[PDB]
Amino acid sequence: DLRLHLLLNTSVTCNDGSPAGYYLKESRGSRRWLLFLEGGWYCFNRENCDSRYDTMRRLMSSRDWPRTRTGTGILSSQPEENPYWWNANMVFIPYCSSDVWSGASSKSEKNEYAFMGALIIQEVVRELLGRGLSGAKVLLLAGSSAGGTGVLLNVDRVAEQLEKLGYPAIQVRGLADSGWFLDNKQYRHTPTEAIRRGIRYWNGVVPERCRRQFQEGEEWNCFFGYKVYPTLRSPVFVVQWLFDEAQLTVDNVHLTGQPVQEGLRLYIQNLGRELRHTLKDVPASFAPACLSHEIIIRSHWTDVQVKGTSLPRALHCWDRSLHDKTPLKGCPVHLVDSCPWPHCNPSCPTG
Ligand SMILES: Cc1cc(C(=O)O)c(C)n1-c1cccc(Cl)c1
Ligand SMILES: *[C@@H]1O[C@H](CO)[C@@H](O)[C@H](O)[C@H]1NC(C)=O
Repeated sequence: DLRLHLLLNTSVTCNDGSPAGYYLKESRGSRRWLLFLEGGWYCFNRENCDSRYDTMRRLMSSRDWPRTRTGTGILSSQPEENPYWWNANMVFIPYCSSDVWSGASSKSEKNEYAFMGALIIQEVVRELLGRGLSGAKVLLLAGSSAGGTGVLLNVDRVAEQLEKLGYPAIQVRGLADSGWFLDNKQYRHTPTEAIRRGIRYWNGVVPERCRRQFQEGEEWNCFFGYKVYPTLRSPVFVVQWLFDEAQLTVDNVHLTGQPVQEGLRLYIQNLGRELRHTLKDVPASFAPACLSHEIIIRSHWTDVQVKGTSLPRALHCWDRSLHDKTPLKGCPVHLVDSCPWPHCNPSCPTG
């Protein structure tokens, strides 16, 4: 139900130089716009990107993209599947830059690949302004996994872009799903170095205030939610499993079958405690104590609850809290599990 539009500025490209693009379903009776950033890891050097080009080419090229995609979860237009924003204008931005949405580098005689994630977002926004975004009241920049980190890296730049273009009435907000990572110690050794190298390979850019804090050579710090979030001006709602599977993968943890012994038990409990600590001062957040790779464009995203409140409800409460900072009776926005082990929340996805 979302239709593909390749960017009219064909100099804003996927990794292989094919045009980037977006899928759009308009809702003419709505001034809400949801722009969703797809995830899918990243690649950080020629050989690693060449491998990704062989077997994950849709994440590097638009050449094989389908003409349409079905909106699911928060991108669904059915109220039963999407109690939160079913009537919004829906935009799905495919991830084809492999740069955690940070890149600003074109293909050239010096560069086999283009890493243009940050420019893709800017160009999608600019082209949508002529398709009705100019009349928006709220632009929610959402994303999952690498797209969630992409929200943190780009939401304030979208806000600044709209201000400079002359649209100060559009309220830009962020929804970062599964992109809030910890630069922690691995459970067993042999990841943040890949981000350091990636930023150089991609000509990656980070938000200005965060860049000014960490300074030259240390921009990798701004890929970590707990470091970049306090520098952001736009309202950002953070969704994060306490035991995210991608976090565990980079930590070299593989929970498969046999009894967990003391060292790994302590490691996992400490990970959840650390994650919960980083969210203590994040007033809009939803952080269930689950081991999951599941994301908010999944059809059953309504099922999980923290303290009896679902994510669509929490997001609705967030909308109410941003009406023109007293908390709302029965409508919470800060929902972080306190129980210390995966699936101690009974509503965790079963897989
Ligand atoms: C930046 C990023 C994106 C993704 C992803 O799963 O999409 C991951 C695991 N990271 C990450 C990269 C290095 C270290 C850490 Cl903790 C996290
Ligand atoms: C196309 O995008 C590039 C990179 O963002 C920009 O430099 C250029 O001005 C754009 N061209 C047009 C015609 O807008």
